Amino acid sequence: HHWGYGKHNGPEHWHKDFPIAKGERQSPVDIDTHTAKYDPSLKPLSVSYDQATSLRILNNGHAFNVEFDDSQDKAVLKGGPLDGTYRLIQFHFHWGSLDGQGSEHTVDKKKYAAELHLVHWNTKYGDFGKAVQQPDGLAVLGIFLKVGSAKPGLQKVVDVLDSIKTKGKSADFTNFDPRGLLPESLDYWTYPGSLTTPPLLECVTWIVLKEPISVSSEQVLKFRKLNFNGEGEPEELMVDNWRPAQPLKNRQIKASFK
Ligand SMILES: COc1ccc(C[C@@]2(O)NC(=S)NC2=O)c(OC)c1
Ligand code: NA
Ligand code: NA
Ligand SMILES: [Zn+2]
Repeated sequence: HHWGYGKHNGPEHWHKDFPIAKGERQSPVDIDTHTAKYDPSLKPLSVSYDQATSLRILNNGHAFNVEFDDSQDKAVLKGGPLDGTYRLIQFHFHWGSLDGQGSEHTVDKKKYAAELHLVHWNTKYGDFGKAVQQPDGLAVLGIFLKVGSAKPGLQKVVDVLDSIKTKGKSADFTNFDPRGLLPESLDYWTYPGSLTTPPLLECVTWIVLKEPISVSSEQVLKFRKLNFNGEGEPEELMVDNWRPAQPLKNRQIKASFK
């Protein structure tokens, strides 16, 4: 598989190798704020990241992943729409070539400059590979980024990017606190969906925060200096690594807030 984001291998082509691309619960989606309904059944959301143990940062040719130690319940997501306990495994971003695009989810068709995905897996399935085979295997916390003031807690990430410019490069990335990437409010929208890249598995409960975080133009500029290519290959800047909104089909988006 040679999928990517270009004219020749991008989202419009993915269905040929991954027919689920045209499935019934694909992500991302547009969040129509007028039609999303408040749900009183949602329990309070619990983001418990005090004991998170970051390990490494990896350019995988599609994004960069900050990976965590998930060999025990160190950083977990619970509550909201979720039954049981979901362990943080990694986070990554999707972003644009320009400040007016880059997010995967949209809000009333508005695109943000970037979107953060904090990936968690349901511990009842024992390991991540088993969890992605289940309809309730993953919970992804999605956070929008807008350009304005710098986000202090993002700067350690920005500053290591020079060391992982190209596909396959990694760097030690210990002692990073993901709490510094969250907005003040945990108000959210939730719906059942999918991974947003191949293999496009329909295994995700999406929890998308309403409040964006602000990052500086200089911060997002540094994301845009990354490369899709490997070392020694022609330079292809890592920009516009987002999938557009997909059909909602037979789903409702629930709001946690009145
Ligand atoms: C086989 O397991 C995979 C494969 C790819 C992704 C990445 C991604 O498709 N999904 C989200 S979230 N954004 C993405 O880019 C993944 O994420 C948990 C899990
Ligand atoms: Na809730
Ligand atoms: Na399903
Ligand atoms: Zn993602």
